[PDB]
Amino acid sequence: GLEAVRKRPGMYIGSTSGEGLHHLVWEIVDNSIDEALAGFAKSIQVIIEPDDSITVIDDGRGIPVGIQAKTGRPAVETVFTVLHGVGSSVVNALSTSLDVRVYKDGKVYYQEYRRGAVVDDLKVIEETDRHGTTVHFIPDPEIFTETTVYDFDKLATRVRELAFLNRGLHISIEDRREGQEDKKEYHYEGLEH
Ligand SMILES: CCc1[nH]c2nc(Sc3cnc4c(c3)N(O)C=CC4)nc(N3CC[C@@H](N)C3)c2c1Cl
Repeated sequence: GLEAVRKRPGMYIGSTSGEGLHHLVWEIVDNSIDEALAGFAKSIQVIIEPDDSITVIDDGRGIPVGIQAKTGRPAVETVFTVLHGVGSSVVNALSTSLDVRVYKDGKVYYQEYRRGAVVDDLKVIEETDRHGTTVHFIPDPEIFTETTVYDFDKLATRVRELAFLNRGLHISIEDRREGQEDKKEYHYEGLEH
């Protein structure tokens, strides 16, 4: 399974250089874009955290949390743990840690993984009035041996392109790193223009 991804990351993300590091962001963001395409997500936030980890927040329906007959596991766990808009488990495998929060039906469902391995069963941790999915991951320096430092301009350039290609979407990029905090928000208008 995912152990193959950790041993041959070049086959899954193309490169283990800075290019692969940035590719991880797109693998998660693309899933949020798919949920905007489905018609449910209206806004996506991408955040470079102070430690060069990444948080992606959308306001779509939330990844399904029900048990699948086929697997006996919650659908959300399978998304992150089974190799397959199909790249989430690759990002998981190539991260020291990934945590997912699903905001759905008034509850927050939470699961975390370490180098792709499940920490604990999906659990309800809070109540909520919002809906959507939040994925946070810390890229693995064992994999990304050249650099684990994000390029805000590189991310922002593509976020702007994604806003344009998905006209109507609100999408932002935020840098929370020391001495360089910044945020750019993009939204191209539809027929309301
Ligand atoms: C924050 C990133 C994100 N947001 C996400 N939001 C959703 S929301 C969603 C998607 N598909 C369905 C549903 C929600 N629901 O509620 C019912 C049937 C299908 N799904 C997700 N999945 C499901 C399959 C894969 N594309 C990743 C994601 C992912 Cl990953």
